[PDB]
Amino acid sequence: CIPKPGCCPNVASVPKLLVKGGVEVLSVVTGEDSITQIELYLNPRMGVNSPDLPTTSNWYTYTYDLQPKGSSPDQPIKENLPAYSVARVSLPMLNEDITCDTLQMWEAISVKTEVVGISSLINVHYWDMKRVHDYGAGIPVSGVNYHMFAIGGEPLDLQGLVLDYQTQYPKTTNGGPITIETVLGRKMTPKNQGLDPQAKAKLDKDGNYPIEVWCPDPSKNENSRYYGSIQTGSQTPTVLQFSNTLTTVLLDENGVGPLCKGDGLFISCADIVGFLFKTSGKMALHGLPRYFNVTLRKRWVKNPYPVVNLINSLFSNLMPKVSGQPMEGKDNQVEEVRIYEGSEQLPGDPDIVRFLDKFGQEKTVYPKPSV
Amino acid sequence: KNPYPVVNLINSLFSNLMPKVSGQPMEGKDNQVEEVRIYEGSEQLPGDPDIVR
Amino acid sequence: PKPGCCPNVASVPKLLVKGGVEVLSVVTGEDSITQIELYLNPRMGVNSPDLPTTSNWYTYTYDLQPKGSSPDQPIKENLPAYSVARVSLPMLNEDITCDTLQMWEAISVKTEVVGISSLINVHYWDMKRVHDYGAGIPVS
Amino acid sequence: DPQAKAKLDKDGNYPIEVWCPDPSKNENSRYYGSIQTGSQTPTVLQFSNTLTTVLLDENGVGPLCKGDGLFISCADIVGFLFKTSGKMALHGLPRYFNVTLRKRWV
Amino acid sequence: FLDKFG
Amino acid sequence: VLLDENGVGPLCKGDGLFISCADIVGFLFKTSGKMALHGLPRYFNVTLRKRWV
Ligand SMILES: [Ca+2]
Ligand SMILES: [Ca+2]
Repeated sequence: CIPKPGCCPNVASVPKLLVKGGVEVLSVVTGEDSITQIELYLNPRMGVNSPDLPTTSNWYTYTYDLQPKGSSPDQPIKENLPAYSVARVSLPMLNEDITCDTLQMWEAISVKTEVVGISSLINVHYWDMKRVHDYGAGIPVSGVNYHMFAIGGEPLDLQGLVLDYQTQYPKTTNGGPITIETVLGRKMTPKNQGLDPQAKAKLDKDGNYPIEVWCPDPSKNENSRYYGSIQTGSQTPTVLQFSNTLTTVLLDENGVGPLCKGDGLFISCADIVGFLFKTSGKMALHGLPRYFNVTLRKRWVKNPYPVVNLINSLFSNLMPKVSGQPMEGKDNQVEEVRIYEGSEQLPGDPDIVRFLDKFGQEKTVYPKPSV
Repeated sequence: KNPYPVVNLINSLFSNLMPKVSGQPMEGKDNQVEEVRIYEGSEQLPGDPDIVR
Repeated sequence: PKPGCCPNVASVPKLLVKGGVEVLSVVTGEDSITQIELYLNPRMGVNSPDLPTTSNWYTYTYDLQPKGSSPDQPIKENLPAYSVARVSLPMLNEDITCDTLQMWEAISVKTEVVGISSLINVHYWDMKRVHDYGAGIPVS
Repeated sequence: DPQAKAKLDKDGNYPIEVWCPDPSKNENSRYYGSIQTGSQTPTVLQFSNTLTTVLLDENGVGPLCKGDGLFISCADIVGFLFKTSGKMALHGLPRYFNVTLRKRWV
Repeated sequence: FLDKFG
Repeated sequence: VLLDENGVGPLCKGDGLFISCADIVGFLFKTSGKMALHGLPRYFNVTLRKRWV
């Protein structure tokens, strides 16, 4: 049975849609040629990081009043330290063909993102906004801007750089920001005003890595694609555009995107929109969330680490350790180690010494007077 | 039949291969995900793109 | 075995070694590709963090002012200068008698300014306010 | 003045107020530049690990490392630091470099 | 999900 | 590129090409409040060839 091709009109071939729903849907088993899109969002984290707090949630997506202290040193509080936002999406397991030593992982192709809530900035009538002049309207949200987002299969690799090492950031006490002092274990040295390779940290928590001190390390982030922007000014205007047609491609120069290690999609973003000028003259930053529509596909890969080496490397650590006399390292208790293979004609010197050159070829040592 | 891929399963034990973070709620009662779509193969074009089942 | 039975995976360049400057001593074949990730600190006249006293102003300059009377006698700390460096690369030719020699060629450079995210600090303890009771003036 | 030329010999000793890249003589090199004046004008910057810059010339050849050495030079001034007293001071930031190299026969 | 084994 | 729609550049008549330029960079705010313009030179690397006409 089949319909008449002439009697029946033809239509286009759009990609077939299997399912549309929430997070509980990713569990669906899909073929090797399937494609996944995830629409999600991240609220900003700028010191006031929770609306559930009964006392101080009036300033969610805001900071407390920013002021220079006036006397060294500086002691800023967490509520004045806006930090990056981050989240992880757990992806389902996939097949593997151990016979060919190849498995398959998720990769990201494209992300469709846009800053949400831009329309809310035209509110020039917040009851405490500083009038630009007498009998006038409010000073629109403007000034400093910082925008970045990062997509990768690993947590984003960061770099530490602070405008002044004299500042003393709050200590990490089971909560609170994490600063270079927390990573190194020492007070910040004036090297940190420049680039210090010692000051590096993976982005592991939300709202705990302030933007003032951390910046994306360009060296290590090879498995992540991050984009940035900034403008600094007293009351310079903020400009933003938005649409749902602009998409961004994440493939590299070699044709691969970020590979989700641990079947986890790592996302990080941060968007400052400007100041909130108050009648008191006091000032405070502000932010607003970000929209993400990451597209994912299935890519086959070859296991780089052969399983056998992992097995022994695993149980050895699990097996009870053995604290014997040192047999490796600086104080090894080993004197000679010889290695034989095959038969050769008898050489003259029985005290001969041979080794392998830096190029892997066989070499015979010519004896020399040891000083 | 072993339902679990061995390599993916064993790599979970290694830290650098399975990184974990304390990110925003993206799973459960407070999931910050609005929609998820799965595409496989091609079909004849449907009228409504926002199909309601 | 079983070539056709195995799935097909893409072909990417083969990573042969990864490490620090130590790697530059390593030789390699003719059709090789090397890639160097490095950095350079800014020399704003205050050019060393190790000095005892004046290092507090690293990556900065002393207070710039016009003298108000000719001539101008500026100190080095108000003269920001370029930042230069050279990296040593390994030799490529053991024989010179060969009609053709080979040298290192650079094709693409990936650059980025480090530490941009720090500029939002508008609360330096001595930073001038934009207005009374306001916040400090950002780096501009 | 053509007589006022020199080579970027050392670091922290060739001021920016005085020296500028001589366009005529920098043949085996590739340089890029930017500037903005203004007392309190905003500073804008962008960054990504996707922006690579091709160094090849119009004839299809890049810079050749004479003397088995790669020469790199950079300078980035970010802006002022308005102190409460009224004083003003410049500031700079480092740069990242990910040079890609190969072997050409000559 | 690998996260669920823990 | 100096070529026009017809793939023809400027023809150096009189066995010589002519160059003209002008670049101002801004004012010089003197302490007395007075002002004065300022300019910078230009480097030119004209590439040119022979054509039959
Ligand atoms: Ca790297
Ligand atoms: Ca020339």
